[PDB]
Amino acid sequence: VTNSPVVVALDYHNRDDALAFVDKIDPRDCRLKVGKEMFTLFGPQFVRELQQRGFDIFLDLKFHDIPNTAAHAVAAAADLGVWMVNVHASGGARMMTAAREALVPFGKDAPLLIAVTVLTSMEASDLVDLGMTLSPADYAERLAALTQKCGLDGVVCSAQEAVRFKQVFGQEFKLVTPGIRPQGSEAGDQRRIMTPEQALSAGVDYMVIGRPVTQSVDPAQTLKAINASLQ
Amino acid sequence: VTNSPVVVALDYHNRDDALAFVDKIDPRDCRLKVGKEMFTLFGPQFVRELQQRGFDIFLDLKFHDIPNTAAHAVAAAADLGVWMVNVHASGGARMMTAAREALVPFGKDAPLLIAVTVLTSMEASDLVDLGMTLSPADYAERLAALTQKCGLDGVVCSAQEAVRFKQVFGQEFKLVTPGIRPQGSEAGDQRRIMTPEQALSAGVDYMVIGRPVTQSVDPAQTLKAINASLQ
Ligand SMILES: O=c1cc(O)n([C@@H]2O[C@H](COP(=O)(O)O)[C@@H](O)[C@H]2O)c(=O)[nH]1
Ligand SMILES: O=c1cc(O)n([C@@H]2O[C@H](COP(=O)(O)O)[C@@H](O)[C@H]2O)c(=O)[nH]1
Repeated sequence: VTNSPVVVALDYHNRDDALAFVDKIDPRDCRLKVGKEMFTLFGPQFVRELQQRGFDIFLDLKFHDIPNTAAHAVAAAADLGVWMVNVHASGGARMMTAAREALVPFGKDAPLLIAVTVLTSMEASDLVDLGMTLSPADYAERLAALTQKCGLDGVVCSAQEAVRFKQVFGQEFKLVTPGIRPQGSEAGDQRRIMTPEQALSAGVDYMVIGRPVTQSVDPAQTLKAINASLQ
Repeated sequence: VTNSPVVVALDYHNRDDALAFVDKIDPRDCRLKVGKEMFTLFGPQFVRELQQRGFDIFLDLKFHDIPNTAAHAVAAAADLGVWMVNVHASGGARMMTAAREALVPFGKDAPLLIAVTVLTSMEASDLVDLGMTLSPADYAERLAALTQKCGLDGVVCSAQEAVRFKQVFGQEFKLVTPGIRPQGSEAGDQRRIMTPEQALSAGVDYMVIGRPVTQSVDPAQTLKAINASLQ
């Protein structure tokens, strides 16, 4: 077990490149998050390796399918032994409930089930291209509510909602926030940003730091940095 | 190369169970579609096996992330060599365009890039739980349009839209339709259904048959059946 609310997004296009970074750090420092890129490349096999080293993995595949598929997928993750698994709230109540149930069979060994609300890389200007008149914060909340109702453990959103949410949903409903840029840090496709500091402020349970840590010379260092920074 | 517009959804929770079915059939008969369930279990390794046997694989992971992730993911698929790859239209223009571009580097060897519009397992009653006042067919079309604009090759929808679409988008914009129940066939979580026949009618380019073929004694048979049926 670690204490940092930090989950580092391992988004490398090379296994070694990534395993390099991993060896430099240690569980106690943070949790790891494998996602679409790295999973499409090394499958659950790579997840076993990261687990062999003791870390808690967050399989970030944001399942968004028909109820049947969702549930099967979630359980395949529950089989991998992962710490936490992803699902898209935009996929509907039926689907979410389906996922939840698929986990009862694993009970206490079930990973944490969380649903992605609105992606941090979006602004009302993007939701507009879709028949969306609402707004990031607004919309994300509706999804979050539906996610609550279905019995999921938490939701995924920008730290810029971690207050209105933590508010309306309580310290129970866990919040995981990505799009964490620590000042004078390139944003990129990221939008609803915030820094480690102000993030920990809103009350976020965990935060996902991607490039800031991985696209910085001597990343191991930047991690220790960001940690202390959060104390 | 095969001729059937059929892609069988390989959604088995066991590698052998699945490889059994596969050996019974042959490329010429249909194309295979690996998705969340089976991929979360056997990774791209299993995709190589299906390809080793000569079939065309459709990696159905419905990527729905931040633009950066999407593009990286898509390319990881382009590396696997898959025939066709998935992406969620609900993920926005920026994201889609990001994916498209990530493929230019592979040129002629690039898999087909298609975006999922509205999942076949949904009805206006489900879209309602979200701030959606529109309707299946309606909404799916908006997404499809945005997908067209971004330069993607096709879209994924119910065969019950393959006409208004094939209409508004032309024989160019490829259509792939799942939720195919051949009369007196259990629907399940499926909703906007249609039969192989009426599907081929609307003009769908490819169709995804899941359980009808896999949850039927002697499936190999049911495939040959459904094929002839479509002639
Ligand atoms: O809303 C979300 C949900 C995510 O999972 N993510 C993920 O967080 C990761 C890290 O992004 P970054 O390098 O910009 O910190 C990526 O894997 C991305 O897909 C995100 O950026 N926004
Ligand atoms: O809109 C969609 C998109 C899909 O990929 N699918 C997929 O098609 C597959 C087969 O479903 P079925 O067994 O009901 O024919 C599943 O892998 C499912 O996720 C779907 O059912 N509806």
